Amino acid sequence: CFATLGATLQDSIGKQVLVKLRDSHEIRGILRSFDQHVNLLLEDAEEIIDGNVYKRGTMVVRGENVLFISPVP
Amino acid sequence: CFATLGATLQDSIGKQVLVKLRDSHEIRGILRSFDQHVNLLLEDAEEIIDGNVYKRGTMVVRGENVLFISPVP
Amino acid sequence: CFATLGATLQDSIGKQVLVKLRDSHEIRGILRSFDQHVNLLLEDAEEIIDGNVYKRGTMVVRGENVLFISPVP
Amino acid sequence: CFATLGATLQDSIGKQVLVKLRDSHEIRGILRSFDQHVNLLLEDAEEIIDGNVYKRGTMVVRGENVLFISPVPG
Amino acid sequence: CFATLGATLQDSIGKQVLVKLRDSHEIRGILRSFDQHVNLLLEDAEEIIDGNVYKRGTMVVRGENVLFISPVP
Amino acid sequence: CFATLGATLQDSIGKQVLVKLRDSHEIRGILRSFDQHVNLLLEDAEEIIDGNVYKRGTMVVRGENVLFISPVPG
Amino acid sequence: CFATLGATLQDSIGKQVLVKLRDSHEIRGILRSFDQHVNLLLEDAEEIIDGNVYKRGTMVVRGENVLFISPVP
Ligand SMILES: O=c1ccn([C@@H]2O[C@H](CO)[C@@H](O)[C@H]2O)c(=O)[nH]1
Ligand SMILES: O=c1ccn([C@@H]2O[C@H](CO)[C@@H](O)[C@H]2O)c(=O)[nH]1
Ligand SMILES: O=c1ccn([C@@H]2O[C@H](CO)[C@@H](O)[C@H]2O)c(=O)[nH]1
Ligand SMILES: O=c1ccn([C@@H]2O[C@H](CO)[C@@H](O)[C@H]2O)c(=O)[nH]1
Ligand SMILES: O=c1ccn([C@@H]2O[C@H](CO)[C@@H](O)[C@H]2O)c(=O)[nH]1
Ligand SMILES: O=c1ccn([C@@H]2O[C@H](CO)[C@@H](O)[C@H]2O)c(=O)[nH]1
Ligand SMILES: O=c1ccn([C@@H]2O[C@H](CO)[C@@H](O)[C@H]2O)c(=O)[nH]1
Repeated sequence: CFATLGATLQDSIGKQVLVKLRDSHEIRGILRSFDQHVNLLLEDAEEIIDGNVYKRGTMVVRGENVLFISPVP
Repeated sequence: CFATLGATLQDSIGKQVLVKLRDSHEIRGILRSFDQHVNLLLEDAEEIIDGNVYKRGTMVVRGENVLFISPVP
Repeated sequence: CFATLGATLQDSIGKQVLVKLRDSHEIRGILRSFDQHVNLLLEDAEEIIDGNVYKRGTMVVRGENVLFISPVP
Repeated sequence: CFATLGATLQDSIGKQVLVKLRDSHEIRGILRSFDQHVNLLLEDAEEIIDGNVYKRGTMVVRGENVLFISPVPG
Repeated sequence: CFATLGATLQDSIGKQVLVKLRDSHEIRGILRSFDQHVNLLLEDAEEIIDGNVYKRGTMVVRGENVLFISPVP
Repeated sequence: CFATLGATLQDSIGKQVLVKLRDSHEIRGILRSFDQHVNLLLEDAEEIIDGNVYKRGTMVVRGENVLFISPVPG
Repeated sequence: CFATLGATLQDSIGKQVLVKLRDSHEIRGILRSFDQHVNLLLEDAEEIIDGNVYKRGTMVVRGENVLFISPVP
């Protein structure tokens, strides 16, 4: 009787997640924190660009451009 | 005497749906939860990219970037 | 002495309509329901992509990306 | 002492207008109705795509994605 | 002790201006009216597209897509 | 104990600034005025298009499409 | 029991940060200030365009077009 998206992100704290953003951006990282707007705090994050992988470390991601968030299987 | 879009989504719970997003993204998965902004929780989700299928598993999709959702026939 | 766009959509219930969206999407389907934000419920819908036609069936379309809706003559 | 954009649209009722939208869309038709958000109802509308004309008839256009509306001189 | 953007546009009434919009649109015309949202009423307007010049005459432009407005020297 | 972005802009009045906008636009001009929404008034402005400079003069820029503002060094 | 994104940014004051924006813009600089909307004040900022570095100095970045902010490791 309530949406479970929030419960899902809470369950993802500490897990690696795949995040895709507007303008064809693809990021992977450990989800450490997030808010109701889907703004995210990732650690050990990395960008995947045309097969290249660039480690970034800590990353704050604005929710407005997030397409989806998926815990890596 | 009321729009039936929400009713359609409720009826799609547990069914596979095709979801297209901004920037030509195409995703398929089992609809498990959603809210009034069309934010979605999908299970057994996959992206269709250039004819290939990438399995992702659990996926939270932001409604703001959703173009359409269609239960797979 | 009032805009007649809503009356036009009401009159299009049950008719086939052409809908184009942001990012060059073109869809055709039977309009079954809609709301004041132009969110739409289509049945027997199909996507037209580069000459290809993909049948989808039931489709919920977010009005925010809708460019136009035109009852098929 | 007030903007006249609204009066211009009122004056275009019944006239053909050229309308361009986001993502390079170009449409023409007779303006039959409009609101303050620039949502439009066109009759005898047609899309101009790569120099070719596609007749659509009645068309509801969302103002959110309109760039400009220009009554056709004629 | 106040922003002077509004004053500038007021001073441009009756002048020819260059207006550039989202998606690479470039327009020239005489500014006849405007509002606080930068919506514009132009007369004797023309579009400049890849070297082509198409005369349009009267044009109502939505401020939301305006990039800049520059009265022509 | 407060953001200093507005103070930076205030300090930029009279200086030439580089402004880049959505859709790859690059502009330069003297910052003369601005508001809390980052709408800008530029004088002696110019666009840089494909390496070439096009002088425009006075220009009103909408903050919504602004990516960044940077006073030109030296 | 609260999101830690804001605290991450506070901790990054005086640090080198990598910032990516809409339309494929990539910027590097020292974070000097910021607000709740992710508008940023950067110093010794530079743009990375096609693999080359363009030094810009002081830069105010609008949060609305920011994709992510990542403190350089
Ligand atoms: O698209 C999304 C993804 C996640 N959530 C989270 O799920 C809860 C829904 O009420 C919120 O706390 C929020 O953090 C949303 O609301 N929307
Ligand atoms: O595009 C859509 C899909 C669904 N709904 C339904 O309408 C309510 C909108 O807030 C929600 O509860 C949802 O079920 C919409 O309005 N728009
Ligand atoms: O694009 C549209 C279509 C319809 N409506 C309104 O929604 C109602 C639908 O019956 C009408 O009264 C009409 O004013 C809009 O505001 N915008
Ligand atoms: O871009 C435009 C075009 C027209 N109007 C007119 O101004 C009024 C604003 O509420 C409406 O009645 C409408 O006709 C605008 O405000 N903005
Ligand atoms: O950057 C801008 C552009 C326009 N305006 C509004 O547009 C009108 C321009 O003369 C003014 O009344 C003002 O309210 C602004 O506030 N900021
Ligand atoms: O991007 C910006 C620029 C300025 N300001 C604030 O808005 C006021 C404009 O005069 C200033 O005091 C400043 O703190 C912002 O919030 N964001
Ligand atoms: O993405 C972000 C980054 C920071 N903040 C908050 O906005 C304030 C800016 O000073 C901080 O206290 C911080 O908690 C957010 O809400 N979202």
